[PDB]
Amino acid sequence: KSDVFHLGLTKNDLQGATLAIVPGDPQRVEKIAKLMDNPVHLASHREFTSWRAELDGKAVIVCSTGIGGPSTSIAVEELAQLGVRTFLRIGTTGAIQPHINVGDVLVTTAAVRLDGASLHFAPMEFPAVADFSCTTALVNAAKSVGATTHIGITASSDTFYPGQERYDTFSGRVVRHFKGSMEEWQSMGVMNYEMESATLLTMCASQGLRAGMVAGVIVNRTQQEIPNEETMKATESHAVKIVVEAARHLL
Amino acid sequence: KSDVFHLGLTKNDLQGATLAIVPGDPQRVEKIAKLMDNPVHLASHREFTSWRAELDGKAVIVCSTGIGGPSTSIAVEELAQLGVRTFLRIGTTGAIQPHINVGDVLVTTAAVRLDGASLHFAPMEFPAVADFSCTTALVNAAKSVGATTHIGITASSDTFYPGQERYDTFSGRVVRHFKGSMEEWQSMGVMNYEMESATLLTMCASQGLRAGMVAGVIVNRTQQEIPNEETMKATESHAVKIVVEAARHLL
Amino acid sequence: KSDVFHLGLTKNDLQGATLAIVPGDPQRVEKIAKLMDNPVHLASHREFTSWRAELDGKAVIVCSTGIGGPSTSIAVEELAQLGVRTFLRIGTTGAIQPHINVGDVLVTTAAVRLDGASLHFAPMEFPAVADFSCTTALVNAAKSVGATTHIGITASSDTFYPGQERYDTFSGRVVRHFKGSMEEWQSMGVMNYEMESATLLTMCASQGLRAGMVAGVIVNRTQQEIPNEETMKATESHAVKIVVEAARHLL
Amino acid sequence: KSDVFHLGLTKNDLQGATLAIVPGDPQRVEKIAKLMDNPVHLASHREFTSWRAELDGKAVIVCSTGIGGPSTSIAVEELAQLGVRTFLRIGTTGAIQPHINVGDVLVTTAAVRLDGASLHFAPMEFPAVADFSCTTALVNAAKSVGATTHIGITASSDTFYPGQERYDTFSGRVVRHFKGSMEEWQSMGVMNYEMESATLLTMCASQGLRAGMVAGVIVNRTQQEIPNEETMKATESHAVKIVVEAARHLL
Amino acid sequence: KSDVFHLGLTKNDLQGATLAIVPGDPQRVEKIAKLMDNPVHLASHREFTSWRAELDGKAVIVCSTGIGGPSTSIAVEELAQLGVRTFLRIGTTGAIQPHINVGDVLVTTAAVRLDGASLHFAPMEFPAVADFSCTTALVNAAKSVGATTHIGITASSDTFYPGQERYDTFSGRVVRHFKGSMEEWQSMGVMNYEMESATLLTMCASQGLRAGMVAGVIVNRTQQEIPNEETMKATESHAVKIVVEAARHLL
Amino acid sequence: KSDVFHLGLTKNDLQGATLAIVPGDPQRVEKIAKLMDNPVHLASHREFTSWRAELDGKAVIVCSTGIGGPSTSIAVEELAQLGVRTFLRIGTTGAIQPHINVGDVLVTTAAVRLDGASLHFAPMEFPAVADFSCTTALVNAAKSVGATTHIGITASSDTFYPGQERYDTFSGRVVRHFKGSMEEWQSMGVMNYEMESATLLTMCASQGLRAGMVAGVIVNRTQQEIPNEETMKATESHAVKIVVEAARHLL
Ligand code: NA
Ligand code: NA
Ligand code: NA
Repeated sequence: KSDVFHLGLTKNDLQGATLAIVPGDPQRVEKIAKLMDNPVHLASHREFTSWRAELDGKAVIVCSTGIGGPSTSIAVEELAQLGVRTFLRIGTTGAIQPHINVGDVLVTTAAVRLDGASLHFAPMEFPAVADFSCTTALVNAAKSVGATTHIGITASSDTFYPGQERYDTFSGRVVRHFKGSMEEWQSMGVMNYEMESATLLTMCASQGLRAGMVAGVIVNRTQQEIPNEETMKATESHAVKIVVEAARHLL
Repeated sequence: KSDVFHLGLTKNDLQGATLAIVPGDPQRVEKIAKLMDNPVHLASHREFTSWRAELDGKAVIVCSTGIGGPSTSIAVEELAQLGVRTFLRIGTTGAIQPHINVGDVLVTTAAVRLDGASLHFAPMEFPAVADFSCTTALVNAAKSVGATTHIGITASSDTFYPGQERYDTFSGRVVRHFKGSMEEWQSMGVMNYEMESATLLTMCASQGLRAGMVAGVIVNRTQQEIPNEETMKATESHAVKIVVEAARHLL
Repeated sequence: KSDVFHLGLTKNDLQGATLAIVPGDPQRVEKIAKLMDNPVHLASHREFTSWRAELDGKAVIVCSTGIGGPSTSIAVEELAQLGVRTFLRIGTTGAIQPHINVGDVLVTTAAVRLDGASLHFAPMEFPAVADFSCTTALVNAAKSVGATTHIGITASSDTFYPGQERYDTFSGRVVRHFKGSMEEWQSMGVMNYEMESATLLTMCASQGLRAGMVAGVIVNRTQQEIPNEETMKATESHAVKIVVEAARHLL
Repeated sequence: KSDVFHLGLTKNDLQGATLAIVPGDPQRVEKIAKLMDNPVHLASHREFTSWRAELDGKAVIVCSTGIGGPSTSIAVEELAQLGVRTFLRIGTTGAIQPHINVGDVLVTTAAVRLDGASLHFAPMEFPAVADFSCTTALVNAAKSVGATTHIGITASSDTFYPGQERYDTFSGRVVRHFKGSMEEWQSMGVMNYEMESATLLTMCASQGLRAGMVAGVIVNRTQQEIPNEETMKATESHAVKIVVEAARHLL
Repeated sequence: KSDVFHLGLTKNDLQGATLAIVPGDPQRVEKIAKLMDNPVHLASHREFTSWRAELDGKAVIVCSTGIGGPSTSIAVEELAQLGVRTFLRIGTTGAIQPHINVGDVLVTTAAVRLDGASLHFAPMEFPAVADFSCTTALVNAAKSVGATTHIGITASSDTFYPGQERYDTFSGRVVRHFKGSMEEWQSMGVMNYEMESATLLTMCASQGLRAGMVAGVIVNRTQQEIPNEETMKATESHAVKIVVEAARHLL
Repeated sequence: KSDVFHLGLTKNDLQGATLAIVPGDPQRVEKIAKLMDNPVHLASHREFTSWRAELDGKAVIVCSTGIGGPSTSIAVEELAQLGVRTFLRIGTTGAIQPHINVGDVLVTTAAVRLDGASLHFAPMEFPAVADFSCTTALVNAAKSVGATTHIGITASSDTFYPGQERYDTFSGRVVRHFKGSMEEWQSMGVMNYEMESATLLTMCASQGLRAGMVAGVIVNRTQQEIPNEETMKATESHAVKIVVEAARHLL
């Protein structure tokens, strides 16, 4: 029935699309697609929800990755088999630097590889670096909408707790090599934690594919406030506008 | 609001459940729950679909993990915060040993850690070993229903493609350290590949939680046939019967 | 003269034995063999003392390994060349968990690989896991004699000091990566330290051989008492009875 | 006496300079400085030759690093202590990709860390990534002068010979882990080999300093010609023009 | 009771000895001691047989280590607690270089660390280097008795079989990282394989103790002959003469 | 023009020299050469300044290496291609042990490999050990001039700051794995820090070349005094006299 093992998609479903916008949450896919022209639901299998839309007369696919490098690596590989050559990740994120504020935009140049899947594509010495054209388009798009933008390194963790040094957990334990790790990243100028960029960027950079990542800040762990639903929604829309505007320049 | 960050659940949702059956696919959760009494949909957030049911008068939770260690680690942590102390994984898998046949059942004693998330809980030297009571219950459940059972080691990979040495891919490339790795695992008596057990077993064994894993064989890489959809579903149902029967003896 | 390089044994010496009981101390071999029928000294070369005996009419070999993975690996390989397929380690051990008491029995499901020899058989990601049939027989045997039994993970160290974080030593120094390591293992639920299981279990699990391990607790490092010779002898005999009873079910 | 241990410079020597152009060869520093206004020799200590010049009315420093990460790390640290916040490396290089031609220009987004000094600033997981403003300035400068430009990843090696898989050597030997490594990098889209960028980029990105790198192609390993001395000098001058032009936009 | 946990010795047993000759085989200790004055049996516990003797009027101890780093580490620590500051290892070995002949003598300057126990004392970067006074004494002793001597590096392996690339074994398997390793060592000028020097040398060099090692060649892997038992014994005696003569100059 | 890529030397320039004295500083080369007969400047390219001189009627080359393993590895390789088989490093160094005084001489038996270039010749397990004949000649030469000599291990770092745990720096930061590292080395008996020996010794020991290293102590970090220029010059000359005297015995 399907041309790929997981996504439940055919080559025909994409209608010639060579660019994908890849959020983490399957529920965010519809919201992104409906910003563009003629949006249509393609398929929903497991954590992979896909919509097609049109941007300046060209087909674009929006496809969820799920949380983490493993599911991300499946989505990227199978979209590549369906003709996608450019991948733009859109997210919402915390920040770990005092100068980054809620509502700010982060463009990731490269990731600290605290994942496992990146290693299935390149050894650790290989940089988890974003594509220059993608990063440039994201920076320009953020500037065009008047965003407060920070450009730099993101720590990409296979866990959303220990790996991000969270202690309000079931065991309250963080393994030795991750204990004190957040302070290390902070001292090295790392902007934030997320969970997919190390895999996404390493995979694409070693596979002849283009990848970039943008994210809107919803919380800062050095000045931690409970996020407001109104502000989070606005920040999400702000970041989505940027990723779509960047995509217009990468078609 | 929910009591946890990702699962969209409250403590009350579980109604006292301390055991979880944890498949990968959100769309497979309902079918497992309906083997038991009073199956009820709890939540569907991102790749995490959860249903409550009753087994021998005791509340049990069935919750999907999504694909890979990262999302699995989130599901296990948040279920633990909601009172789950026992985790049984059920899946379907491809075998890498000639003596294992399609329709056979695999009980995993421990995993080869080809993931990243396990390292966030214990250093590599720590064994990704299953809980003995869980393993025993699974073995007993398998032999009680007349299964052909293999007990042993599973290779647990952060990728579906290069980490399992698949070459029919976009790039056709497999990185040096994974090239020839399948033959290595075969030579050491490893039964199969899957994508979540290294994280699940390492996390639970180091956090005072009990975990086990069972899987039905749908393909054998050494004598590779295209699986019949009917046979796949039958083997899936067979493995699900075993995981539920095992759960009865762990309550 | 001999069929093997180290053990000083011939195929004929074993009289068809396919199961070995493997203690560490050459002096313990006679005591174990004499619990069974028709015991006879076979050979004593270096740290390798071997006796043959009969269990339910079947020949069984008891052979010392010496201290550590290297000598253990030699004993296992050369016994395998002499037809041994099942190896049961019997020991006396300390414990590092408050709930484990002197006189209790520990059955090891898998080992933390703090050795070097295991790596000569499999990379670190491979689990140092015991054979399920062997572990099952040991657990059943312990239950049959009314033992207080703990089942779980053992830390297996190439040293009996630094690697076990002992400071009352010549230098009083423990290298950085082992400093604070005991607390790490304790927090992860590890039962005890010993010095051979990482090699034994990794080697057997990767070589198509069956291995299990049982040990009697003589000291607890969280509530450390000087052991009494009377109690140590009783605990040794208690554990030996278990390993022989388990062996009866694995012939 | 000097204000620093190796460079033989005082704070006053820089006359307010906060940007450095950092070539490898001490004997190449003068030629770069004389592109700009009022070029003056500052010091020549060991492999560190430094000249001051003025670019658009702002003092700039040109300082050699010597060959390799170790001497580079000294130059960067001591220049930082003297007020330098931006570091632009200029070099000439051999390409390892068929599409890259002699006379082409390479802008490095990030480096494969085949060095040792980068590890003294950040663990291997940290990306050896260039500063985005620096990279942008270099790309813009390259296209402004009509260069044929390639943007991407560079392999940065602690050796000229075995680490770059050269076999026409004294021993003719290349150690196992580097044997076949060039093919690996080529398969991942790595552009070229050089010897300083892993250290330079990792150090700067983790120390709150900005760094970029540009290089002129003098040979291609896949279509290897003996370079013409005239062409080498012309390509060198072309790359130097680009680094200086980029510097104008970073002041 | 004894003053140490394993050796079964008291401080008084050594009668002031501060130098130990440490062979592997317990059954070889007596023969070494009887080269010297008033040889007396001290203890035989597990693989640790110890004899006292007098050399030029000074008490010396000969104590077996057993096979491998783990038991060696125990013997060295406990002898150190009993006042031993100098450790000289004597063994017999197989060479891996064409120019080294049966009956030749090898003095080890340092070891390739293919063991686990050395890591319990120093990280891998630390050299497994012999004490210069010990090495000098051994070299001088060798040339004083008309030996054909080779001075250099020894590969020290935690296994006799796979770690030394032996394939005539039960499984016939050698794990990937050790497959082809012998050729690697040969290419780097490594003289031979043995099983204890990495632990012995690393431990002593990091604990303020002096260590050296000498061995007689009984076989050459590149020109492999079955050793004659007479020749083996003669070469053993020759090496023992050298270790004792060296000891005279270290008192 | 030149027979090698970097040094700017021909085979004829060396006039049959097979021994090189290799200081770090290009400015020190003239001073060393002029201690011998008929000194002549050969070439000066980048950090590589070379002089030829005559010692007991035999040609010897003095050639600078620059700072660090990478430039050292180039100098050693290209000198080897020009017929040099013996390399003697001469330096001035700090010390990290309380018993070592300013003006003392250090002879290095082996290095702690805190570099990157050594790995391009041998894996980490391989010892960075000096040649016995070279070390012997240096020790004898130091004794002949009445030096206070310490013989042992040197920590060889790719950086002159962080890697040597210096905090009076631009960032004041030392990466986690180097934080507290100096105390570790001190506790293990390491004499001093320098920056070239790990590469030099590993490279030579694995390439069939002979290498030794001697250095004069100018500062002690446990009792840190500002060095006097008079004393530093005397110590430099003292060490140079030793390296030349040692060279006389290695021709
Ligand atoms: Na997922
Ligand atoms: Na240099
Ligand atoms: Na032993």
